[PDB]
Amino acid sequence: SQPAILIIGGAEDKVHGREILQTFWSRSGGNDAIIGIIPSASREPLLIGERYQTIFSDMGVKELKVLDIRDRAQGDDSGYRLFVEQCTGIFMTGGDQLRLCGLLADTPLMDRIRQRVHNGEISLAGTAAGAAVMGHHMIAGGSSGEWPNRALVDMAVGLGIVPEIVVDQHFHNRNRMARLLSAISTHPELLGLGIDEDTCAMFERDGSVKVIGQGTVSFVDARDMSYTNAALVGANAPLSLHNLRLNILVHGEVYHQVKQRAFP
Amino acid sequence: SQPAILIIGGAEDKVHGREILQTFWSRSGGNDAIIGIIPSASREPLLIGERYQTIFSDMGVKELKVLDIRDRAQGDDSGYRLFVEQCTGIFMTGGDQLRLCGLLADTPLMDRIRQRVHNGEISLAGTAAGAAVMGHHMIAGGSSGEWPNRALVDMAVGLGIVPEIVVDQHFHNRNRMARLLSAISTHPELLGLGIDEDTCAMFERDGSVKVIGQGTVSFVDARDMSYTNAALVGANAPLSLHNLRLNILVHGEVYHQVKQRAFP
Amino acid sequence: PAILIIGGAEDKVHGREILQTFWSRSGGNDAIIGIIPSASREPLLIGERYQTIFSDMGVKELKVLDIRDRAQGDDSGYRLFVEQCTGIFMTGGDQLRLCGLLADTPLMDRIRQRVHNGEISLAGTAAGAAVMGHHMIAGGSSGEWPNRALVDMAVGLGIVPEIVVDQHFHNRNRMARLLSAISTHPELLGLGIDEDTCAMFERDGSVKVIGQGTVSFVDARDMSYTNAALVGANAPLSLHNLRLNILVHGEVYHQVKQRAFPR
Amino acid sequence: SSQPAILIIGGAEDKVHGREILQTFWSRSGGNDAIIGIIPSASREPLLIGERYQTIFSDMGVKELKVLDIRDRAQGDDSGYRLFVEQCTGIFMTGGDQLRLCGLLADTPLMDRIRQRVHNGEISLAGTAAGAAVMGHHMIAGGSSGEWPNRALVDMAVGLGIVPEIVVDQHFHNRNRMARLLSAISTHPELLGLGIDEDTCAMFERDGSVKVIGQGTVSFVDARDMSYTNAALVGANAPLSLHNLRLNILVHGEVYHQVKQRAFP
Amino acid sequence: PAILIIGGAEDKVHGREILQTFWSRSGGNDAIIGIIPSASREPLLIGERYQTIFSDMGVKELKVLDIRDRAQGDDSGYRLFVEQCTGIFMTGGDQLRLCGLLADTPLMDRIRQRVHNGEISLAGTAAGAAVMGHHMIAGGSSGEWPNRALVDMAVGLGIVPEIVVDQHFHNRNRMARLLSAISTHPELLGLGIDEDTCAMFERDGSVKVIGQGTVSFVDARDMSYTNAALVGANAPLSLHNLRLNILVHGEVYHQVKQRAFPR
Amino acid sequence: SSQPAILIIGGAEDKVHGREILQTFWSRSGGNDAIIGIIPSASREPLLIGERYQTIFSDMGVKELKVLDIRDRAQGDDSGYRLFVEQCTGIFMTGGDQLRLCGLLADTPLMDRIRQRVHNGEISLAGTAAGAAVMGHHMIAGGSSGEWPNRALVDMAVGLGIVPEIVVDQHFHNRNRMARLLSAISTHPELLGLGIDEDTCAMFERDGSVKVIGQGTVSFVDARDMSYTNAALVGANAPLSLHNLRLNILVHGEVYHQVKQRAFP
Repeated sequence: SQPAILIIGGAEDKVHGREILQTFWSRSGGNDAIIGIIPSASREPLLIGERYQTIFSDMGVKELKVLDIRDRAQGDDSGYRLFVEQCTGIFMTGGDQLRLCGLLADTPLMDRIRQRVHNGEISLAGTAAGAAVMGHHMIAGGSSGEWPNRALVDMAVGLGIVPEIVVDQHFHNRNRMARLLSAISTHPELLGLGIDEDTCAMFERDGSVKVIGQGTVSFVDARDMSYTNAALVGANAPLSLHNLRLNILVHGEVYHQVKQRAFP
Repeated sequence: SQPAILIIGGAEDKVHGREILQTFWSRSGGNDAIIGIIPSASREPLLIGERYQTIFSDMGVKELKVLDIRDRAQGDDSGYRLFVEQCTGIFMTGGDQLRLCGLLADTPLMDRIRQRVHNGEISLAGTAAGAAVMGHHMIAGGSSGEWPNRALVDMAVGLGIVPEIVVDQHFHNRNRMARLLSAISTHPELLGLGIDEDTCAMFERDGSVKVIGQGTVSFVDARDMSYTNAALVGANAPLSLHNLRLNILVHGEVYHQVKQRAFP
Repeated sequence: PAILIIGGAEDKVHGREILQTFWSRSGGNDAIIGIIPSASREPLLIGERYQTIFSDMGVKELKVLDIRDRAQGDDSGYRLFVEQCTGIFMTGGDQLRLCGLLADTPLMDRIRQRVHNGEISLAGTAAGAAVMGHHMIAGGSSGEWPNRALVDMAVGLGIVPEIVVDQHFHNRNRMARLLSAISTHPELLGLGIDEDTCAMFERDGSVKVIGQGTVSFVDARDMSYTNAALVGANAPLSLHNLRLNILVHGEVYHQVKQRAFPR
Repeated sequence: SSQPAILIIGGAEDKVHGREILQTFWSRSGGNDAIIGIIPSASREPLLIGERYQTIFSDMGVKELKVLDIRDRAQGDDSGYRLFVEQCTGIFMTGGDQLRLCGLLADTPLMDRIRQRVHNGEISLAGTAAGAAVMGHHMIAGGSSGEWPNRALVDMAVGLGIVPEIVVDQHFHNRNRMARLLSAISTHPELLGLGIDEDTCAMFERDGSVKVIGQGTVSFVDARDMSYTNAALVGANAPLSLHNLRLNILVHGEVYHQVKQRAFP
Repeated sequence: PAILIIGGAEDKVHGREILQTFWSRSGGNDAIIGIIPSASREPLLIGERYQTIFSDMGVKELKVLDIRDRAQGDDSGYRLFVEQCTGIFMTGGDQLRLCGLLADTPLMDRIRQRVHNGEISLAGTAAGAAVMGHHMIAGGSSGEWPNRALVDMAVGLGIVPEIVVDQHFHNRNRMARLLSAISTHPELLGLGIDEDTCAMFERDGSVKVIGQGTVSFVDARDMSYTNAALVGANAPLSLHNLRLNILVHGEVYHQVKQRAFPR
Repeated sequence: SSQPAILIIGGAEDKVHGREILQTFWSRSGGNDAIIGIIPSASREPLLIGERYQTIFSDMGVKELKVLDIRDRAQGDDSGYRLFVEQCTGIFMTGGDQLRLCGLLADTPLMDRIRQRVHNGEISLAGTAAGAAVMGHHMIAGGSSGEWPNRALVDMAVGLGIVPEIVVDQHFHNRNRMARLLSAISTHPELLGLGIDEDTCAMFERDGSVKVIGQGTVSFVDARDMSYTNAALVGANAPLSLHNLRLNILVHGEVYHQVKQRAFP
């Protein structure tokens, strides 16, 4: 029941065993959990907030609240501030990652959530857009069907929960490898995580990353790159990336951030 | 003008500078070239054979012949045998790689082409389906939009021109990374080459691979893999692949097969 | 930063003027406030009440320092919070309970030090006000002339050692027990603080009165005579040449000048 | 001593044991030679309360007693009662309700003559409880406890003006009456406040000294050097401020000197 | 494997019986055939002609060993091909040219050795037939009685040292020059091979005749008398007790038995 | 020697220098005593060719010459010519065309008597070129060179049967006639083939010996011990096989002995 950060690739199971959502429930304190749901990424926040309210209520918790922030000023809310002081876990729904950042970045309520996560007090999960915002550097958009090039990926600032990574989501399902490689070419100091649908990278306080769920997490590491043309070529030109390390993990496998290596 | 093997990712430039096709022309002896065109992969062999006949004729060569093999028995042709004894280069067009192998594998005419290539006497190029057949192990088909799994990729036997590799083609254009990773999981001894449209991996006799053209070649190396679940899981289950080496190269860059490393 | 000594039953519903002042002096939106509900036998309920009020005003961080045994006075987590905080709020309940739990603990030593050094604000209401002096009124009745047996004297937390505090003062007719306390310790300035009233001690030595009622400053430092040394504990006390200043909202008692000023 | 005095008694005085306060009034009225009038007008049971004090003073031994049972203001004209006042050596005003006592006695010929004979030093005067409350010109007629000082807390009225420079409160600490006395002083700061406990007495001597006798305390509340009050600025229900008050709490044997404005052990 | 000695102008258009026999004895579809056009002053054209014929029949590999200077007899690439081949075909042209280019070269030493060891087949037509003996007819006319001056004797490649070959034999009336040669070397069996005819030497010592015309076996090994030692080069030669066998397609001359057999 | 003989001359014999062959015929015909008949019937210029040999033999010195100019087969009945044949010591048959010579002379009384007188050893007989070709019973009348042996190569006909056991060819090596002689022998293997060069002679002596005289060679082609031929099996244009032939090529001074079937130096 140790607090953790769950980075979920979207379209997670809401109907069957709900393994990823049950893990967030357990790491939030299970029957003792006080869980806040942030549906700000969505233009249907009532429907999506109610969906997760029903799921976590059915699992059994102490308290639930939808933190239904629709305008930056709605973060300035007495009940939401109190709830964040009391909570054991926060869940960020899908939608649009630029909308979620637009509404929550550089707000006192999000600064307090981030502080409580960084201090090891509460769990945080984000799915789809809620996963995309985890890095300092965020993939806000970008196509498939192209070789890697700077113009392929739309880069933005995320919420900086895990500043050393760049997240992509619905990863193999939407063929997003080239846009993630294009992001890593821009920021080769960052470990890239490409997270499939109904798959999760769970960050633990000891530096380990545990993979949970149906698909894969791709760890794309350019920290030992021998050469790139990135400095030499135009925005639409193909990128070269030499000596990348790739680790494709499934459920139960671990990537250790200190060791910079994966384990079965 | 040293003979080489050109593995072309499909949809190569036939109209503008024709850089890849001009390289094959030059490595076949230029104005002295005697070039055979094999359009067997295609169900429109007359049209596709004539297209390349016109291109190489315009560049200026000594002789051209379309080796229009449409049934296995049509390989048993006096003129085609003579031409293969005389030729300096062979070009295999696109179409369907299973059709091309169906018609040419385990035939004396293809055995003689392969011998003359292996002995360093003639150049060989293949585009699209003509690239796919270069390995001993061939990707005959497979979808995108999935995490890597054995069932994603259709494996077959190719013509074994370069037995140590597995080729994929139209690679980033058709989002084929997952099917190539699935192929390499099946055969981790083989270096995977994912070749984009209008891009070429040119194999030289010294072991170097020179990249030419518009896009990228992805070298996917599982020879130092630390772990895979491949032995443990079902045909439709996601594959894990730990400690892969990835090199994404562009025009002018080299992968050295002996050194197992890329250079700018 | 300031020390707010609050007479109990402060407004938690309307303008909340006294609690808003503590909020402001603790850094307002940037405040990091610890709530000590140790005086109370319902610490969860009373800690949640002030968590709700300070969250409504808006602060950076809150912690309920729920000390229920003296061993929690050694607790590294609570002691770490005290190093990080900008304000500490001590709730009502029973002042002997609060002192029993917190006095002569590392946690309270550091609260007292950070208050004395002018690093953090401190507020206490009701029992939390009573503990501010070195000498504390722990109990006592009304309806009697001043006599030592009327007042239960104890040791407080020594935040403001030169005063003796009484609280719910006119509301519970506590003047005679405060006079009885001052007879025991005439070197100490007596402060009798009404319900929903506050004596706010500033770093310049001024004491500003805030709220609904009065603060009574009872000064025996120039007393000409008392019978206190001569008489038993149940005997009436005489106290000659006391100075009394009764102050309302906006008025100031200056500790250096030993005199009061209108707004 | 048998020198006439004014005894201002805080109520519930000892009627059973040593009766020290009542014996002092007896002594200052001439002891065995005393001619004492009892005014029970404050009481709605004047017969019972008048008889109670008649029995006490008779037991001590006096020359003559009379209950001056005034029940209508017009009876302050009565020749019989006015004759007795010319003959008496002491007057005792019992407890009850101070507004009733003032209603019946103030600005009557009978009370004008008592006041004159007291001011001329011819007779002693004692009042207990309501009988104490009427001693000033300004009188506390009522008021609660359990509040901060405010003008609405205290019911001010006109007393008999025996000692015009003071305002008396009675049962003082026993009924927690300090806030109502402070409320009275706020708008009469020229007057010395005397808060007199049960079974305690402030005995005004002819030289200006005030001797405290009895079980409890007398509180002298002096706002004559007050530096500030908000009294003129605020409404009747608002809290009062009073800056630079002098307080003297005295016990048996101690003296407040009215000329010196100071207390002595 | 066999040695095909072909009398020139062999059928290249119809049944190609002689060339198909060489193809078969070289391994047919598995044959690795070298073509030596060195006898010819048009080596490219004649090498291409046989490349076309053998490609039409279908073989594994062809190489034209285009030796135009004796230095190419040292060439490692041609010498490597000779180690790998299953058959060698020597075209027409001029037999002195062919010997000038190939005799006493490492390349021809290894061809001769691999033929002698029974590893490869060898065929020669016209000039390529003439070079098969150690003693070679390089030239000479017709229309004369036998005399030494009629025939130009030279050294051949010594593939079949016990014979002397003549070619286009009856077509160009070459009997008198062959008799003149045998007078010089009566230990040697003379073979006069007609156009589009072949003497095929088998490893068992049999010689099978294939094709359109005749092979004349002219045997002076039992000669009773000749004037050859006594007379000048322009004098008529006498040759007594010669044995002559004229063979056609399907017939056999057995070298061990020294006699001919019908089909 | 002056012993009668049969001289079979291969054509183009020396008419200018030593005339060795023609001098041998002169000597064997009786030299200065010779009575020589010349048959120019093979020639279409019989006068010119007859006169040429008349001049040569006259220059050597003889008793009598006559040109037997037969131009029609009926003139083989002529009394004058038949008388001369009874008187003569030698007959010389000139060149021309062997079919013409046989047409005119064969199975005539004149030639029957010449043949009889030759067989009885009374006269010498010489023939050159066409005159040589007619000596056998079987005659080569024509045929080309430049081909392998085949029956169509040679034109076979009937000769005068002077020496029935041989088949003669003439101008032999000079006109490359070996293949046509082999073609003739293939289907008459009982006959000894004699291929006689220009200015060479096979001189048949009465004892069976054949002496070679002159410039070139005589080829004796003997298929009497032939082990096989395909001649009976194949068409006229097909190549002939001939196994186990014996060949003897003789020069001036050498002898072929017909009884021994062997040559001598």
